[PDB]
Amino acid sequence: GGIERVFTDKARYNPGDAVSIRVQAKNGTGSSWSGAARLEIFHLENSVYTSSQSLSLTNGQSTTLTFTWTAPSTDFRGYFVRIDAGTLGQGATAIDVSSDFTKYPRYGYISEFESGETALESKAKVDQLAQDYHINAWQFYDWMWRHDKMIKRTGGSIDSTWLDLFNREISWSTLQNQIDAVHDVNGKAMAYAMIYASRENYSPLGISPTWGIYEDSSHTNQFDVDVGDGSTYLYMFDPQNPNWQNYIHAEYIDSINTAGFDGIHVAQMGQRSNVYDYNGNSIDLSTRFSPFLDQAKSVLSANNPARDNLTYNIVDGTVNGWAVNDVSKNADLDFLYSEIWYLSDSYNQLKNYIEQLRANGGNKAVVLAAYMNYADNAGTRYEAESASMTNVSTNTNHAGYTGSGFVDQFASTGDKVSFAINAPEAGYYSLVFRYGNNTGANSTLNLYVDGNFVQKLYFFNQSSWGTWKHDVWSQVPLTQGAHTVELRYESGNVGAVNLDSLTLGTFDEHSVRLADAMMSASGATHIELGDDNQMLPHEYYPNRSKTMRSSLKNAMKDHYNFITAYENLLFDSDVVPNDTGSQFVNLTGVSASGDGSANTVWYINKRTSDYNIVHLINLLGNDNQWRNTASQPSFQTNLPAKIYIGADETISDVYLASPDLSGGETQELAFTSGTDAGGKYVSFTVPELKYWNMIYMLE
Ligand SMILES: OC[C@H]1O[C@H](OC[C@H]2O[C@H](OC[C@H]3O[C@H](OC[C@H]4O[C@@H](O)[C@H](O)[C@@H](O)[C@@H]4O)[C@H](O)[C@@H](O)[C@@H]3O)[C@H](O)[C@@H](O)[C@@H]2O)[C@H](O)[C@@H](O)[C@@H]1O
Ligand SMILES: [Ca+2]
Ligand code: NA
Repeated sequence: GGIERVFTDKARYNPGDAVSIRVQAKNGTGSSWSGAARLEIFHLENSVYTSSQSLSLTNGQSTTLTFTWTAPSTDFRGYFVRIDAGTLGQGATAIDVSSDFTKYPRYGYISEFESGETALESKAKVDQLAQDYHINAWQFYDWMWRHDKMIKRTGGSIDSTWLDLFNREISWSTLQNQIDAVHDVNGKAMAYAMIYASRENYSPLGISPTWGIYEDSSHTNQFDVDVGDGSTYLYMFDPQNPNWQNYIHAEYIDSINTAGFDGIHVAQMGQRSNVYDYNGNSIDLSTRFSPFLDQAKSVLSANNPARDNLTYNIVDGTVNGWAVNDVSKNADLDFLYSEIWYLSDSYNQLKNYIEQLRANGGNKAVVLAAYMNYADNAGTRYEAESASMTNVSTNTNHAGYTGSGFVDQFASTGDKVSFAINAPEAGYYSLVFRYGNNTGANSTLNLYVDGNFVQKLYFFNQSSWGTWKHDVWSQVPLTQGAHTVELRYESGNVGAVNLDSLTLGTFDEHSVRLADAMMSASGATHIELGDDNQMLPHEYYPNRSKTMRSSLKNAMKDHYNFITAYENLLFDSDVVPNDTGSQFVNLTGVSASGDGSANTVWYINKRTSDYNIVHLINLLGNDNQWRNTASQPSFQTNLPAKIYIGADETISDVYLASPDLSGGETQELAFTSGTDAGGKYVSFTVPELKYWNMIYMLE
């Protein structure tokens, strides 16, 4: 398919906006090509536009066609887009018509703001997410100077740079440029801010400890957060206290008006117990965010209804988890957001949590933060003891190492380890080192790639020498083919390490497709893409300890088209579970389950006013954790399926759309029904199941 890309200028359109569908093509079949480009746009199963254009290309040549469309007056509609060019190829994209991003958030992030970033580089990184995945809002992570003094001013004047709490340079022009670029794609820019945090030494800013929350009832220890340099701390505060609300809401408003943000992403540290105010009163923090969020929304909307967007992080998401009910039910948020840790590990546990959220929020959209392959050091491993070491030998004395051993006593000047690696395709590669360090402090080593120094690299001190870690990395660009990565213990390097391996930090395509399918099926979206086409590997968004390869980038384009086009079926306000009916799916040859059981095909049972919807999630040959890496599922071809229904439900037609299958185009299938011992049925053959099928049946 030498139809290379299909996309749109903007990332969400309004009803009646012009819409420019672009089509990048390129002939590479030896000799000229003449024919047409047949654009066809669907709403679920109904073609609603069709158009054609002449196209001829010599061998080798490229062009970009524009097709122009008018978004239909019906607000809040997702559309599939087909382009066919006969033997040249095909491609696809989706279009979302919504006056408001908060009905169908597709949430990304920006976390870098270097002053070396030209306005053009800024526009290019934003355009890529907008075009490839239809992002409609970006969370700006760690843009602020201080958590309690977000825009840094000298007098009245705004400082053109400032240093954030890990000492990064944040550039105001870069920041402003990004927000404009976001705004070009009719994007929205959400500002990160904590609900309760000041930085240290907050008194001369006129913040009062009397507004604080405390570990005890003598106001002797304020809750805090050691960021870990001995100076830099977050101190926590009472969200219901009016003076705190006043102080911090003011900086919220300052950010909207001064920086041009469209709303605020309010965060929190999560759960805390046996909590007191300054005066000594015991208080349940879990119920206290809703009042603050309510008042937040109220001043944001008075300040400016066009830029009054709001959400809150419900941290450690699970069914009836901490502050889960109070926030989701009573907090005046525009869409719900939750960071999942280790209390919803099964695909099913997580399906049930999203379900609770949708229920409690009145089917208002849910986004999850769920960092994939977090625990796992995934990607291609290059063993340190297979490699080329100057002045150091292998050992096997401390345990937990991988392959045959590791390199010891990387202690002394002129020590060296060199990895002869190969990079399948051009692009960014995460260099992830597994190490030991029990020196007593940080150890350092210098990182050379292809004879050039990249970085000094700090290895953290650990409990024992038997304690291995892989949380030291460097992202570097690479041409396809052989390359040399080496560490040198040079002059200025300190301490010592054991070295176990180099891994090319890579997200695992299989886990991720499944995790996303699961979430979208269940009714959610996943903040997972940001900056220059990075995927989110950690809670600290600037972490680049893992990269997607072309393969997963393709999968996500397919996926994000999918949850854009069929968004009315996944996320609309009347898309509810279809649970009360002993409902059952029968599959010939393969065992199924409705509770996401390892090594099965998981049917999930949802419905709307007009459609009966089954999702199938191929867990064949794979376990039931959502977060861990995975094997390629057992691909099923020509698969007989049987679906049961209520006696008052007759099926006009039956459709199956899947992102694993023709970019997610809908296909109609052959089917009749009858009746038998286990209720009234309907049946058909599933042509292919790979990762995720969305069967939707019109009634
Ligand atoms: O020390 C080495 C260490 O470096 C990196 O991790 C840095 C730390 O990341 C996080 O702390 C920074 C983070 O703290 C507050 O927000 C916390 C958290 O809030 C959640 O609501 C949100 O969803 C998260 O995205 C967010 O991180 C501040 O408000 C924020 O400004 C600040 O950025 C994390 O809490 C620490 O544990 C980390 O050390 C590397 O990524 C890490 O591997 C390494 O160990
Ligand atoms: Ca090893
Ligand atoms: Na898994």
